[PDB]
Amino acid sequence: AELVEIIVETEAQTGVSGINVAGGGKEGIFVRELREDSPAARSLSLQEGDQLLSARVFFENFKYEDALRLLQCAEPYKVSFCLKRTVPTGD
Amino acid sequence: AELVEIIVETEAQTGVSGINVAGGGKEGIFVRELREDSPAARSLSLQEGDQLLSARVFFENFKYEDALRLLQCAEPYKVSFCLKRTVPTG
Repeated sequence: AELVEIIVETEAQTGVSGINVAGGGKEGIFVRELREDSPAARSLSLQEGDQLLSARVFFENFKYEDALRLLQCAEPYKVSFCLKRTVPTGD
Repeated sequence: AELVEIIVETEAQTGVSGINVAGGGKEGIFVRELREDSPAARSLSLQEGDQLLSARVFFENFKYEDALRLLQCAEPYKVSFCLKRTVPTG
Protein backbone atom coordinates (compact mmCIF):
# COMPACT_ATOMS: atom_id res chain seq x y z
CA ALA A 1 0.00 0.00 0.00
CA GLU A 2 1.00 3.65 0.68
CA LEU A 3 3.79 5.20 -1.46
CA VAL A 4 3.84 4.32 -5.17
CA GLU A 5 6.19 5.89 -7.73
CA ILE A 6 5.99 5.60 -11.52
CA ILE A 7 9.15 5.34 -13.64
CA VAL A 8 8.65 6.88 -17.05
CA GLU A 9 10.79 6.90 -20.18
CA THR A 10 9.87 9.98 -22.21
CA GLU A 11 9.70 10.00 -26.02
CA ALA A 12 13.01 11.24 -27.47
CA GLN A 13 12.63 14.74 -28.94
CA THR A 14 14.75 17.75 -29.93
CA GLY A 15 14.99 20.70 -27.53
CA VAL A 16 13.46 19.03 -24.49
CA SER A 17 16.63 19.43 -22.41
CA GLY A 18 16.27 23.20 -22.42
CA ILE A 19 14.31 22.91 -19.18
CA ASN A 20 15.29 24.33 -15.81
CA VAL A 21 16.46 21.98 -13.06
CA ALA A 22 17.20 22.09 -9.33
CA GLY A 23 18.98 20.15 -6.61
CA GLY A 24 22.19 18.21 -7.02
CA GLY A 25 24.51 16.04 -4.96
CA LYS A 26 22.96 13.10 -3.14
CA GLU A 27 19.55 14.83 -3.23
CA GLY A 28 19.01 14.19 -6.93
CA ILE A 29 18.09 16.38 -9.92
CA PHE A 30 14.50 17.64 -10.09
CA VAL A 31 12.54 19.60 -12.70
CA ARG A 32 11.84 23.15 -11.51
CA GLU A 33 9.13 25.47 -12.88
CA LEU A 34 8.06 24.55 -16.42
CA ARG A 35 8.56 27.41 -18.87
CA GLU A 36 5.30 28.51 -20.43
CA ASP A 37 3.84 26.39 -23.24
CA SER A 38 7.21 25.34 -24.69
CA PRO A 39 7.74 22.09 -26.67
CA ALA A 40 9.26 20.43 -23.57
CA ALA A 41 6.10 21.30 -21.64
CA ARG A 42 3.55 20.41 -24.33
CA SER A 43 4.94 16.89 -24.51
CA LEU A 44 2.70 15.22 -21.94
CA SER A 45 5.68 13.29 -20.58
CA LEU A 46 7.75 15.84 -18.62
CA GLN A 47 6.36 17.53 -15.49
CA GLU A 48 7.50 19.89 -12.72
CA GLY A 49 8.71 18.07 -9.61
CA ASP A 50 9.82 14.99 -11.52
CA GLN A 51 13.14 13.49 -10.48
CA LEU A 52 15.42 12.88 -13.43
CA LEU A 53 17.11 9.52 -13.01
CA SER A 54 19.06 9.69 -16.26
CA ALA A 55 19.31 11.49 -19.58
CA ARG A 56 19.78 9.50 -22.76
CA VAL A 57 21.49 11.80 -25.27
CA PHE A 58 21.47 10.89 -28.95
CA PHE A 59 24.49 11.66 -31.13
CA GLU A 60 22.45 11.97 -34.34
CA ASN A 61 23.55 15.07 -36.30
CA PHE A 62 25.95 16.09 -33.51
CA LYS A 63 28.53 18.86 -33.73
CA TYR A 64 31.97 17.43 -32.83
CA GLU A 65 32.66 20.25 -30.35
CA ASP A 66 29.36 19.55 -28.60
CA ALA A 67 30.18 15.84 -28.40
CA LEU A 68 33.50 16.62 -26.75
CA ARG A 69 31.82 19.05 -24.32
CA LEU A 70 29.07 16.55 -23.46
CA LEU A 71 31.50 13.70 -22.79
CA GLN A 72 33.79 16.02 -20.78
CA CYS A 73 30.78 17.07 -18.75
CA ALA A 74 29.65 13.51 -18.00
CA GLU A 75 33.14 12.03 -17.44
CA PRO A 76 33.16 11.95 -13.60
CA TYR A 77 29.62 10.51 -13.37
CA LYS A 78 27.78 7.24 -14.04
CA VAL A 79 27.28 6.78 -17.76
CA SER A 80 26.38 3.96 -20.14
CA PHE A 81 26.71 4.10 -23.94
CA CYS A 82 24.71 2.72 -26.84
CA LEU A 83 27.13 1.83 -29.62
CA LYS A 84 27.19 0.30 -33.10
CA ARG A 85 30.12 -2.04 -33.85
CA THR A 86 31.25 -4.37 -36.65
CA VAL A 87 33.22 -7.60 -36.16
CA PRO A 88 32.91 -11.42 -35.83
CA THR A 89 32.07 -13.78 -34.14
CA GLY A 90 29.11 -14.31 -31.79
CA ASP A 91 27.32 -17.27 -33.41
CA ALA B 1 35.52 -13.78 -41.13
CA GLU B 2 32.07 -12.58 -42.19
CA LEU B 3 31.52 -9.03 -40.94
CA VAL B 4 28.22 -8.07 -39.30
CA GLU B 5 26.78 -5.09 -37.38
CA ILE B 6 25.85 -5.13 -33.68
CA ILE B 7 24.26 -2.60 -31.34
CA VAL B 8 25.70 -2.65 -27.83
CA GLU B 9 24.52 -1.00 -24.62
CA THR B 10 27.57 -0.84 -22.34
CA GLU B 11 27.38 -1.68 -18.64
CA ALA B 12 26.92 1.50 -16.59
CA GLN B 13 30.24 2.53 -15.08
CA THR B 14 31.06 5.48 -12.87
CA GLY B 15 33.80 7.91 -13.83
CA VAL B 16 34.74 6.82 -17.33
CA SER B 17 37.05 9.33 -19.01
CA GLY B 18 39.76 9.04 -21.63
CA ILE B 19 37.35 8.65 -24.54
CA ASN B 20 38.58 10.45 -27.66
CA VAL B 21 36.21 10.82 -30.60
CA ALA B 22 36.13 11.99 -34.22
CA GLY B 23 33.56 12.97 -36.86
CA GLY B 24 30.13 14.49 -36.30
CA GLY B 25 27.07 15.83 -38.11
CA LYS B 26 25.51 13.63 -40.79
CA GLU B 27 28.38 11.16 -40.26
CA GLY B 28 27.92 10.88 -36.49
CA ILE B 29 30.33 10.39 -33.59
CA PHE B 30 32.92 7.61 -33.55
CA VAL B 31 35.37 6.34 -30.95
CA ARG B 32 38.89 6.97 -32.20
CA GLU B 33 41.41 6.90 -29.35
CA LEU B 34 41.16 5.31 -25.92
CA ARG B 35 43.60 7.16 -23.68
CA GLU B 36 46.23 4.90 -22.12
CA ASP B 37 45.70 4.01 -18.45
CA SER B 38 42.40 5.93 -18.44
CA PRO B 39 39.36 4.25 -16.83
CA ALA B 40 37.95 4.04 -20.37
CA ALA B 41 40.72 1.73 -21.57
CA ARG B 42 40.48 -0.27 -18.33
CA SER B 43 36.71 -0.52 -18.77
CA LEU B 44 36.97 -2.63 -21.94
CA SER B 45 33.34 -1.63 -22.62
CA LEU B 46 34.49 0.51 -25.55
CA GLN B 47 36.45 -0.13 -28.76
CA GLU B 48 37.89 2.16 -31.45
CA GLY B 49 35.95 2.76 -34.66
CA ASP B 50 32.73 2.06 -32.77
CA GLN B 51 30.02 4.62 -33.41
CA LEU B 52 28.37 6.18 -30.38
CA LEU B 53 24.63 6.12 -30.99
CA SER B 54 23.72 7.55 -27.61
CA ALA B 55 25.05 8.21 -24.14
CA ARG B 56 22.89 7.59 -21.07
CA VAL B 57 24.06 9.91 -18.30
CA PHE B 58 22.95 9.15 -14.73
CA PHE B 59 22.08 12.03 -12.40
CA GLU B 60 23.15 10.10 -9.29
CA ASN B 61 25.34 12.37 -7.11
CA PHE B 62 25.44 14.94 -9.94
CA LYS B 63 26.69 18.41 -9.05
CA TYR B 64 24.29 21.17 -10.07
CA GLU B 65 26.40 23.23 -12.51
CA ASP B 66 27.50 20.05 -14.30
CA ALA B 67 23.86 19.06 -14.86
CA LEU B 68 23.27 22.57 -16.14
CA ARG B 69 26.23 22.44 -18.52
CA LEU B 70 25.00 19.03 -19.72
CA LEU B 71 21.40 20.02 -20.49
CA GLN B 72 22.58 23.30 -22.01
CA CYS B 73 24.91 21.29 -24.22
CA ALA B 74 22.21 18.82 -25.27
CA GLU B 75 19.41 21.33 -26.03
CA PRO B 76 19.78 21.40 -29.84
CA TYR B 77 19.71 17.56 -29.98
CA LYS B 78 17.36 14.61 -29.37
CA VAL B 79 16.96 13.68 -25.71
CA SER B 80 14.89 11.23 -23.67
CA PHE B 81 14.69 11.24 -19.88
CA CYS B 82 14.14 8.41 -17.44
CA LEU B 83 12.19 9.96 -14.56
CA LYS B 84 10.56 9.02 -11.23
CA ARG B 85 7.10 10.39 -10.29
CA THR B 86 4.71 9.81 -7.35
CA VAL B 87 1.07 8.77 -7.90
CA PRO B 88 -2.30 8.67 -5.97
CA THR B 89 -2.47 4.81 -5.65
CA GLY B 90 -3.43 4.39 -8.28
